[PDB]
Formats: sequence, structure tokens, C-alpha cells
Amino acid sequence: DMLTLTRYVMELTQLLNSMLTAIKAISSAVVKKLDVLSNSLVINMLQSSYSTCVLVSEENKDAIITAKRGKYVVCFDPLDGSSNIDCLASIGTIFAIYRKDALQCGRNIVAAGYALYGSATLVALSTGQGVDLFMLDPALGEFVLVEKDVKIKKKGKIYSLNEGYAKYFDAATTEYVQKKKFPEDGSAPYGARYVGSMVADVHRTLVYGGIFLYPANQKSPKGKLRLLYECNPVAYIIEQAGGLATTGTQPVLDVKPEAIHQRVPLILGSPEDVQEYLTCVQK
Amino acid sequence: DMLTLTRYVMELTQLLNSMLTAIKAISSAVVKKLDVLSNSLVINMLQSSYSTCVLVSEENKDAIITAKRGKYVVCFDPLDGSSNIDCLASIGTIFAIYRKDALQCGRNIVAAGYALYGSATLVALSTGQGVDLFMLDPALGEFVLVEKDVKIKKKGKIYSLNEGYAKYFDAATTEYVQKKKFPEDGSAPYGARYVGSMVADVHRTLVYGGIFLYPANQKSPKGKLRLLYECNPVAYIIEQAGGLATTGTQPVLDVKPEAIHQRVPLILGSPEDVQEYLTCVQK
Amino acid sequence: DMLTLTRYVMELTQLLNSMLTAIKAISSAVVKKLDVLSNSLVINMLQSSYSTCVLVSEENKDAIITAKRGKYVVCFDPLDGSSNIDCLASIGTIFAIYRKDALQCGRNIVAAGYALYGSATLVALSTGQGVDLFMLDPALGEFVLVEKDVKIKKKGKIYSLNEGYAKYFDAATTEYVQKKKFPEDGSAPYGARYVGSMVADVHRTLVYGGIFLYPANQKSPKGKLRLLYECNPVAYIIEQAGGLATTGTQPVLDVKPEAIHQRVPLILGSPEDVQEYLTCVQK
Amino acid sequence: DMLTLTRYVMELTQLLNSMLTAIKAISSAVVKKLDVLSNSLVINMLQSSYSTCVLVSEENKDAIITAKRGKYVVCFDPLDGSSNIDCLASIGTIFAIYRKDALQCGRNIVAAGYALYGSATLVALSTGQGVDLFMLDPALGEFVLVEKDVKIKKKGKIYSLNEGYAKYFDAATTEYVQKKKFPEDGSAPYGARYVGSMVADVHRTLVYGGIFLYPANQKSPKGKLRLLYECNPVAYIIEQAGGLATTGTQPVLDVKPEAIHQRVPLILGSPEDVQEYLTCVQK
Repeated sequence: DMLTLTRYVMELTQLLNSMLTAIKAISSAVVKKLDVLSNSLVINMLQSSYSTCVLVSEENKDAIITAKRGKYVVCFDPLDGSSNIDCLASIGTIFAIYRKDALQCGRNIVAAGYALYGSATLVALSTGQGVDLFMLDPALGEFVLVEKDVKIKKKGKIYSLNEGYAKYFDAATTEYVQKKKFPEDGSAPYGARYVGSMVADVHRTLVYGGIFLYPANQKSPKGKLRLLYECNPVAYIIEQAGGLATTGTQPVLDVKPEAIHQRVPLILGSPEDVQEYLTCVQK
Repeated sequence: DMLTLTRYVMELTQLLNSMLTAIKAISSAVVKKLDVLSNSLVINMLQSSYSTCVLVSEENKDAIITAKRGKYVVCFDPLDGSSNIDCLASIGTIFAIYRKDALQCGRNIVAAGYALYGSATLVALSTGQGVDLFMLDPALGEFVLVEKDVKIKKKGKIYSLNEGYAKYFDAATTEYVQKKKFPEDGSAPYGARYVGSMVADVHRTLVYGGIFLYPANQKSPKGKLRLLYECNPVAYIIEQAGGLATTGTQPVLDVKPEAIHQRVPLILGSPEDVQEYLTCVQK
Repeated sequence: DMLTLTRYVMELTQLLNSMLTAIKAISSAVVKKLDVLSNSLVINMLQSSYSTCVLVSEENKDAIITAKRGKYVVCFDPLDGSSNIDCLASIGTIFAIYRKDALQCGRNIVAAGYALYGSATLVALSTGQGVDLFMLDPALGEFVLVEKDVKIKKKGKIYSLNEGYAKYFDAATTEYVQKKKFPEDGSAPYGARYVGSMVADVHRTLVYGGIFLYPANQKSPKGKLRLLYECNPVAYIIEQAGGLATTGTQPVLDVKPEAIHQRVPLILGSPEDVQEYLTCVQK
Repeated sequence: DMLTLTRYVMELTQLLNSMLTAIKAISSAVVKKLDVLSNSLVINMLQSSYSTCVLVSEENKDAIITAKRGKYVVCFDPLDGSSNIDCLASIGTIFAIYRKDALQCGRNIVAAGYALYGSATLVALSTGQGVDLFMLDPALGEFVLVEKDVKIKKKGKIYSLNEGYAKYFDAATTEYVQKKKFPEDGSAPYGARYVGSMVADVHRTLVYGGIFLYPANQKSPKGKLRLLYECNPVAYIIEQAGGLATTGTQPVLDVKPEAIHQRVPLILGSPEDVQEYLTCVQK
């Protein structure tokens, strides 16, 4: 009933330290006052790491140039999923780190992560040698490893998308959903889950497998989710766990970004699920 | 930046005290070891209140007779939603109190509640004079009122059900879902949300409005959810907040229970949403 | 088993808010890295209140002038008692607020307080209408009132001083101590308590009564404790609770400060105990 | 900024597990309701370990025989130092384990420990191969090792006793105290510390060194502290750390107990300090 503690490691080190320190602060603070507050906590923790030169934030129009300067670029969403504060659904924080220099392909990521503020604050992190899952130990004030080299199932049994947009679906989404509900091979239909908070839905996709979609649709031809600080980081994590992440027409990490608040479609998860979605597009 | 504390009140009092004490213990402990553990914490907290005579638990075949005896009956589900432990989705605890004497109509409830183990542990409670929402303050070890007399919206804009069971839907569910996605009156389609944990989905239904369904279907003609300790308590809370709860053919609280682990269909939420569902059945 | 919360009140308001916010941060962080850290947390919380113009800190040679400027002066000791970090003895934080303008008599204090970092973080605060005791509720992140208008006993039964300095005592300390151990009126001797951390010893003096001494001695003719940010604040709190605080030759709050790091002797507590000490000096 | 956890080990194992589980509960609960409550938590945690046959508690007249029976005896004080609840001084819990069978010499201890409820809950534990110090991590609900094989200084510079009992001192205490205040070898006098809570004073003695005394005196010829569940356990811990513990006339661990609530004098700490005290007795 007793434990020993040991330091763990995956300038980059100091940067992640400070990004984790901001996440701890965000955790405890979990209204748009909250967005404003989360934003400043990340920007000032990150600047003071002396590890950054450029930040892109979901809450700022323009890139933020550090005075304190280091070699890394960070694109982040400091608080995502806030339309769910009341229902205690888990909101999250998303970040990707690079060496504008924030308009690089996701291919170039050196580190990325998300935090999920649930009954425990969980962080998925990767530095390019797999995904590790941590939980925040608020007593210690430190992140404790819970799962090393997390791998996603080859094929799952859950599909995750807002089916209330059915009337707006493109033809490949319509087909794919039809296949999940009415399998043509004698298998049982997939179950459906959709929390409405991207980090909560992605995290479930990692740990139980299956597929998550926020595809193009009639109302939103480029999707809703943001390339630099939502889609690229989760595509990186999911790919490091053995999954796939596509826009429908190319890998998310291969998209050349055209603007820092650019949106793209996002389909990710277990690889054989994503590949079946892609087969619906090719038609 | 400073506060004062005052005691709040809605034998019954001692019983709720002990039910709240079990919820605190359950909270902190959030594998079927966990189910076993939650079960014993509730049974022994409840027996020692000296306020009970009969308990029905989701985890026990037979009713449990208290040796210590008082005037109240309690039907409870000590831990619901466990298929979601990993994805940090909020699991819950559900209870209803009555004065077998556990086979009474929901109409006879004297008190009911749920707890939702999210980033905060929230409890919805009613003693028949509305719904109050509390949060667990683990420092104090006590529940703090956050919202008095919670009211549900007359009509919402979210529908909540596993649409992966489409191939098994009865005709009224098929129609209703079709209406939410393809409104015939020029309105925008409803959004869809489904966490897959009944307390998390019901709680969202209370606080944002709309509708939650686990109706009859081809695989499960009596639904999945359990009348005594899942459906009746949430129907009571939702009705105390101004909503409705139906099996499709009658109010949940009016169903005469035939066995303590009986299942029924469950459709609840904003009243005009439920009434529109009922209009799909009458056809 | 349930509670309601209500806001409590004693520019000044914003200042105390920020001083309380620094105390929360200090609490959690409880090595001289820690001193450095506590210092910056107070200085930057206090500056940003936009309520200050001058700060005196135990850790800074010179007064710190705020750029952000308001009407209040604050003398503080951000972390006192650190020679006791290991033995879990409670360390503290001490502050006094005024309207150099930090060289005012204690008579001029508008507010003062201490925090004691024990199993709970306790704050004694006064704004000149008595003393209120609060505990930090780290869940809420807020201070909860536990005792209103705290009054110290007229006479206690504990005396508190480092008796290992006996060989250095001045004659009045020698006499007083002799009286506590060998009462000449048939009463039992006082008990002795000395934690070696000024805030822990003062706090015990408030809540149980008796007397606390760090008098002049041969090694230290002006005592050890610092007038601006140790002695004046605790003299203010203790006097607001009905006690007395003397240097041996005058009330602490009447001493005209000659330098911001000036030391003075300190004898405080229950009034009849202090008056008996003063009777030993007059001889 | 990240950590990994590993299980640590020093029927005996299950017993310590349950003793640690009681300490966690006691911690959080920190009035004699509290004594009653702490007592029951230990007795019922300990019985259910299925590792015990006999318990001696400070709060029970008679030994408690377990129905559930195992090979170990436990003498404990579930809550000590309660006259200090207000002043946040650390109260503690003390226990010793043996294989009446509770009237054994301290020499026979198989394990012993104390917990100190300060800003962190600390446990000193030994199973006969030195002392290890742990802190309670309430988030994890588990004890984390902070210091392995703790050793006490050969000689310290603090002496700890209620000097308000001077008029009642026996001649050897009078002499020893005189030596600490007026060293005859040109050295500086020792400093004095006395919190008035035995576990807080013993713990300081371990971690900073020096000496702690609750000797015989005129009012109390057998001292105050209790042999089975106060004096023997701390003598065991202190001796495992390289110190000494004497009654003045023999080692505490060598005293043959005559009754389960027997008192003895207690002088412990750094060995050269204890030996100097013993030199004052031999005269």
C-alpha cells in the first residue's frame, strides 16, 4: 500500500514542463472569462520557458511573437468544448510543437498532446516515439504515467459524429453511416457515441477504438475543426498510437496550411475503420 | 474572496445524509471490484442510518431486508456506466426512496437523486418540492448547493439515443428521429449527443434541454434500463424539473412494477419534445 | 449534510483578495527556492491588484515602488518559520496594510493578517472591527469563515519563549519566568509551549490564551523579530482580539519606525499576562 | 515534470495496509467525537485485515479480542495530542505490532510507526531494518516514500520538555536542563522547543536531532506517557534510526509491562544527548 516515485522523461523538456504547468492551472480553474484566463496562463507559462519564438492560439487573430526567445513554435487551443461546461462533459486543451514557422505541415511536429479535464485530468503526450498517458496528481502537483506506448485497436465497433447533420452530409458520409447501421456482411451494427467535445470524443476513440468524424458538409465545406491546433495535434497522437487521420482526400498531417485559423475536415481512429471510410470517398 | 457557510435542508434526513456519505466514498474510489465496493458502501451506510427496512440494489438478485430497522425503502444503482471507466466519461449513482414495499409505483417516491462523477461530483436531489443541484466539496466533505429549483426547458434542440440501433428501431422511434434530422417546418435540425452513460445523458438533458431515449427495440422489447432504480428515479427528478418521462405508452411513474429487476423503455426530457415523440407513437 | 455559500466582506477589498490569492498559492507550494517563490507570488499578486504604491518585504533590502498604482502600502513577510520545514511545524505568512509611507506607526494600520499553513491553512484577518478566522477551502479556492470576532482570554495558563536563552535573559524576563514556574500565590505553575515559528506560537496564544515572548536579550538588545512585517501585524491582530503587545517599554503599535528592517522586542497575549510582565520591567 | 510509480514493500503486509488505511481516514477527519471515531476506524480496519488476535487501544479499558483471527497483536493510540486541535499543532496516531500477548517487552516489536497530521500527513514506519518516512498522497490514496533509512544525529542542539514543571523536576532533570542552558565547556546553549503533542515533538527530534523528555516528576512518579502504545513504539522508531530511549533507569524497550495502560518516563533522541542525561541520573 506504499509507493516510490521516479522522474520520467520522454529546452523541449522545459517547454513541455511549462505546457504541463499551464494544464495544471487550467484544470483547477475548470463563461468566456475562463477562455480568456486559460489563454493567458498558456501564453505566459510558454513565454517564460525561454523555449519559444512563435505561438498560435485559437483565441488570438494573429500569431504571437515572443520578445525570452527560443527555437520552438507552439500551436494550441487553450480551452475546447466549453459549450459543455454545465453537463460536466470533459473539456480539453490541445497543443502541437514545432521547430510563418507556424504554417508547417503536421508532418513536422516534434511533440503534441491533449489534456482532458474529467474526474481525473488526463494528458496524452507524444514526442514521436509513441503515446504515453498521464494523470495529474494534484497533491504532488505532477503528472503520473498510467499507460506507456498506447496502441489503438486495428478495428473498433463505435462510430462518432453528429448525426443531426444528416441532411447536410456529403455522399461518402451518408454511405459510411449507412454501413455502420446496416452491415452487409452479417455483423452487428456499430454502436454510436458523440459527446460533442472533440477531446472527449478523440480520447474515447484512442482507448476503445473505432472512428471519429467531423467531415465536410453542406453548411461547412472545410469542416469545423481547426488545422493548426486541433486537427494536427490529434492526428499526430492518433497516428503515433497506430491509427489514421484523414481529411477525406489526404492525410491531415500532409495538408499544407494556408492560414493559421484554417479549418479542415477530420476523420480519425482505428485504421481499418478510416480505410473503410476512404473507400466510401473514392466512389 | 471569502465565504460563510450555512446548513441546508430540503429520519428521512438521516437517510439522505448516509446516502450522500456513500456517494462521497464512491466518488473518491472512481474493473468490477469497483461495483462490488460501491455496492457494499451503500448497503452498509444505508443500514446504519437506522432509517431503512428494505433495499433493492442493481447488484443483488433479491431484496435486502434490514435487521437497525426504519420506515424507508431504497432502490438504488450504486455504480452505473462502468463500460466508460477509461474514457473518463462520467459514471453515476442513482437512488429512489419510498415508505413487497419496493414494488411501488414511481408515483409514491418521497425522495430521489443521482450523482454524476465528473470533474466535480454533482448531485441532483428532490424531496418533492423541485430539484436542487449540489456539488461535492471534498475538502469540507460536504455537499454545496449550486442551483435551486432547477427547471428544464419547455423545448430543446438536442436528441439523445444510440442511433446505431436504427435497424432495430420501432416505427415511432424511426419517425421521430427522421423529424429531428429533417424538420418539416423550416427549422434547423436538432443536434445529436449520446455519451452512452445514462446519468451523464440525463444530466445533460436537464441542464440544456431536449430529449433522451432508450426506447423499446427489436432486440429489447422492454428496453434496457431498469424500472426501480434507474428509470423511476430519473423520471421523478425530470418531472420535478418540469419535464416528462414516458415508456411510450404510459408515464414511467405510473407503471406498476412486476419484479424488482424489471426493465422498461425510457423517453424523457423537455415536455414539448416528449409530447412530439408521443405523437409519433399514437400513429 | 448539505450547505449553502454566501459571499462575505469585512480597492482595499481588491487588495485583500489578491493577498488571499497569494496565500493560496503559497499554501500549495509548502530550501530557499521556496522563499524566493513566495516572495514573487506576493509582489506580483499585490502589484496587479492596482491597489498599491509601496511594498516592504522581508526578502528585499529596499522598499519596492509600484509602477498600476493605488493608495495602499503593504509590509509583509512572505514565508516565516522555514527552519521548521522538515518537522511539519506550521510556517506562516504575515502582512500589514497602510495608506517613507511604510515607516508609519502600527497605530495607522488599516488591515492586517497572518496565514498559518497547518493541516488546514488558516488566516486571521482584521480590518479594525475585530478579528475573524478563516480556513482555506482548496476545492472552492476560497476562504471560509470559521470564527467571528475572536477574543483572547483575559488571562491564560501558558507561557511561550525560548528558555534556552536563559543565560542571556534581561532581569525582567528572568523574574517573569521565575513567577510562572514558582507562583507565590498558591496557584499551579503555567505550562510551557514553544514551537519556534512565530506565527504558530502567536496563533496558539490567540486561541488558548497566555503569553508569547521574544524579548530583548544580551545577544540581541533589540530582539529578533521585525517591526514592520512581523511585530506590528501580530500586535494589531492580538490587540483587535483584546490582548496587548509591548516591547517592554512601550506598545508595539506606538513605536515610531526608524528603518524598514528594524527589529524590536515582542511580548504579547492575554492582557493580564502582559501586564504582569510589565510589572517585572518597572522594577 | 512527470513521474512513474512503483509499489514498495518493507499477513504482516495486510495488517500494515489496513493500519495505513485507518490513518488515511483519520487524516481526513482531522471534540472527543473525533477520538471515538478514530478509535472505531482503527479497530474495524484492523479486525478485517484477518491478521489480528489481540488489540490494545488507548481508548479502551480492556484488551479487545478478535473473533477473523490472525497471528498479530497491535497496541495503538488512535488520536494523540487533541488538546492542540485548535492551534493546528500536529496531532498523531501511534502503533506497535507484536506476534497477555500485549504485555510483551518492546524488544519483541515486529513493526511500529507513527503518523503526524500536519500540512502533509507523514508516517514513520519500521519493520526492524531501519526507519522509512512516507507522505500521504490523498489524490492517489497511497503513501509515497520520501526518505529511506532515516538516521538521527549523534548529537543535537535542541532540548524538549515542559519547563513549566520545574518546581516538580527530579534532581537529574534539574541538572540536565541546567547544563543545556549553562554549558560548562564554552559551547552555546541548546535551543528549546516544546510543542506539547508527543508525536510532533518526537518527529522533530528524529529529523533535527536532540532530546525529548517526559521524565518522572513529583506529581507523576511514573511519568505521563503510556508504555504499550506511546513509549514503546516511539522508542522502537528512534532506536531504529540510531537513537536511544530510556526511562532514566533502563531502556524503554527492556521494561517488562505490568499492565496494559501502564505509564513510564520517557527520555529519547540523539544518543550522545540521552547518554548525557543518563550521566545526570547516575548521580
